[PDB]
Amino acid sequence: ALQTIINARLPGEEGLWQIHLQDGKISAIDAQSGVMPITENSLDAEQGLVIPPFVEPHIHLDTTQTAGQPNWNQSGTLFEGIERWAERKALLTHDDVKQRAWQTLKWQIANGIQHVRTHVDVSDATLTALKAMLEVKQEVAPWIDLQIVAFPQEGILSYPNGEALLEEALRLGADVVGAIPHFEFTREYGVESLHKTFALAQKYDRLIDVHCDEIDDEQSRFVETVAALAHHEGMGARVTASHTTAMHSYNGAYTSRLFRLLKMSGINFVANPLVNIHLQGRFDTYPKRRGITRVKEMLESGINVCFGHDGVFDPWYPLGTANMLQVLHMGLHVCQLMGYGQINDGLNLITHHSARTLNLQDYGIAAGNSANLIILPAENGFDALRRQVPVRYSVRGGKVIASTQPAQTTVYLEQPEAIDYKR
Amino acid sequence: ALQTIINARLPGEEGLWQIHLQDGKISAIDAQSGVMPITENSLDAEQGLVIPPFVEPHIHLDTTQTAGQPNWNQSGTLFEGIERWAERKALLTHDDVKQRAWQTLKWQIANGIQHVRTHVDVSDATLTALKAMLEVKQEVAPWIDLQIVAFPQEGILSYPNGEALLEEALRLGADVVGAIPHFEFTREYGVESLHKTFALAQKYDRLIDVHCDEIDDEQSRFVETVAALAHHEGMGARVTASHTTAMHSYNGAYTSRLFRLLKMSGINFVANPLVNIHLQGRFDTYPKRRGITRVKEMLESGINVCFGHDGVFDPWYPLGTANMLQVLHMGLHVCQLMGYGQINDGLNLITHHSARTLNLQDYGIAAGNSANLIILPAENGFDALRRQVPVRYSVRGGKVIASTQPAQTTVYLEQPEAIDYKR
Ligand SMILES: O=C1NC=C(F)[C@H](O)N1
Ligand SMILES: O=C1NC=C(F)[C@H](O)N1
Ligand SMILES: [Fe+3]
Ligand SMILES: [Fe+3]
Repeated sequence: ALQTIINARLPGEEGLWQIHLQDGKISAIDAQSGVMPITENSLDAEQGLVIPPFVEPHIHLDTTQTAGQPNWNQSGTLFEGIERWAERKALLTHDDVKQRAWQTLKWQIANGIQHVRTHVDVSDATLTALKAMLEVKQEVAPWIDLQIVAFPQEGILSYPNGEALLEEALRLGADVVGAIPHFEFTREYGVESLHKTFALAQKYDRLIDVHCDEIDDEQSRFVETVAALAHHEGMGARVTASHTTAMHSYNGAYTSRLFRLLKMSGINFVANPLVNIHLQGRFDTYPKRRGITRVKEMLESGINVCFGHDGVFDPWYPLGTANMLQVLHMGLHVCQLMGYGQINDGLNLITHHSARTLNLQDYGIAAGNSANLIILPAENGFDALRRQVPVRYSVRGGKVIASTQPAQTTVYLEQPEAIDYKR
Repeated sequence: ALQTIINARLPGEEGLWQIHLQDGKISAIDAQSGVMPITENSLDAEQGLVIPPFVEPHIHLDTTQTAGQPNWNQSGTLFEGIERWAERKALLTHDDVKQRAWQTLKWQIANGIQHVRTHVDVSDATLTALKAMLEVKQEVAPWIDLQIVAFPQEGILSYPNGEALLEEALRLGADVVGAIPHFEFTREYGVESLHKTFALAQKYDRLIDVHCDEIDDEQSRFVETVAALAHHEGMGARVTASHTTAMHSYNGAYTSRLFRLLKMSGINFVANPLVNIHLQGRFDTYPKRRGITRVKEMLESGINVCFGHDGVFDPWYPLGTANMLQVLHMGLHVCQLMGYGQINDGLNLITHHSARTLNLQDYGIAAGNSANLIILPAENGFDALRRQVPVRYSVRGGKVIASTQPAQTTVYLEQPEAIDYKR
């Protein structure tokens, strides 16, 4: 088995590094003063970048691969998407869900993703998708640590037996309690639904991840209740507010007041660039707002924010290959995080910040941690992002679980020339 | 030499097709009723998509690869970009320009791009970059047909000897007359500069491509003068309005009135998604406008619109590998052209529509045309876009000028499995 990763570059560090492995864990990390020779049991990073695994903090594996079934989301809105999904949800079968979830999970393994948080719609008395996903979680465990969010897609108080079904999902083993306050019939139901969500999370000792204010409504401020309840309960690390796209439309004075609470609360934020740019701004004519939450300001304020893919060929998103560098690319452009350092540091949005969002306890290139790491054939985050590089090797427990032999491009000029798009 | 392209899918057509080649041209195109066997002199498209070459209708090869030299565009605005470029322009040398232009051109050849329109800043008494680019045009001719736009970056009337230098550039051989009305000191200089641009285009029988209303100013309406002058002169096919980002901010009533003229005029439009999403909206706080011109409405109205990359690692854009499918991906998201058919038809925005913008006379998979075509390892435009596929083969004059052996990804589950991200 592998004993060392050599010739590795690490974000924020100068030079090359060697990562020693023992019993499936990282035993030590030592700097190199030059290039080390390869040998059996040594995986050569070849002066590429070594980082802990990519993370998918927000995806819907129960809906993945169902776009157009039985109908397409014509308007490209969150609301029609939920209606189209309702039609598909009525046709779910156990094997259907497992097969589609596994198809996307394999793309994720290929893309160096070893941690995934999937929401699963539990506004369904049969809990068909949840039962299937709980089996998938066990089956995929050797390659991906899958967290399941009990997501009451049609509301907690606004759907028949919504609260009972949400609790049933937790009793069956869901890892995270979800909610969707802006979809509840009234603002009061929205606020009350959050009190119920927090009570369930404390009763069962589970994490929280709310689909929060995913709407271009400047009056949708459920995020302040999520943050205040987390602060009151002293549980910010365990709480996440997904989307918060309404924040894109808030006035600046309220946002400034709010940011103090967001920081004090310690809660996490997920932005979903590919889906947000598509679903938000649909009620504007021109000009049209971008609709992504205030990622740049969160980073400047030290508030933990990260990026998810959200949908992969489903009612809310017709594209995708479950590639986090592609998600990152979209987010950096739409959020205008286009300075060299902002782009280079972008990898944090799909690695460390996402691990914090998932409350991971064994993550990072550090002595004592499990030997879970990936190798990118690039010099730094900027280079990896610019060239949209594949994952050369994905290592888990000290063993290679995925590898990509890069494409080879040649142009035939006066003489053949290899093109790698580098400078 | 190659005699046939077999097993080809064609956009908008059912089944498979065979493209017969003779003397560097396409002699005939015949439908197949099944898969044809390979043989020597036959290039097998392997049921992939065959299309005429990708086109780059708007790039700046004189500024490519200079981002951060001598300083970075900190604000990420058009205006600071021009100031940073001015600093770099003072340091230009003949060989400097040729080397950087050739580096990006090689990436373009690798990416199946056989037609490129580069703007070159002629607000420079020495015309250093233009002289270098005229040599590059001749040198790259076997692989790319390069058009050069004499672009008066600092204005025609607002820069010393601007008009004389613009005309000098045409006398030296520039193919297209440029302008930048919104950067002129006054609205009157802007309008007058367009009369001068059209007079020069008619005097020298050249095309026109104006950097038009690239500003989030609802009062920047130079596009109506570009279209009206083209209509008056009966030369719409030879005229292009690049950017028109101000159109994103116009009221709908004026836009409706304007669209009648745009259609009647027959002029072309270029949108530059990667750069527009980055440079536009920089003066907004929140919400923030997207800033791309009205691409969706132009398509619905039958107005020719297409996409350019604009910058590749320069003062206005820190990223890029000169990849048109990546440009297309950004445009489809920001413009909300996310319906299945809209995405599938997206290839037109980087092939046929761009060829029309460049007034190309030998373009398309048709009998009698030069055998210039590329093969994408994908089933249709949607698939090519979703998976961001490379160009498997680029053929020019019936000869292969570029090829890419695709990457090979494997996941090691209970058994090794190849992953191609297809369904
Ligand atoms: O409520 C939602 N359901 C599914 C989505 F993809 C979107 O994140 N929002
Ligand atoms: O005026 C401009 N110069 C260069 C650019 F990249 C931008 O297209 N606009
Ligand atoms: Fe979601
Ligand atoms: Fe330009």
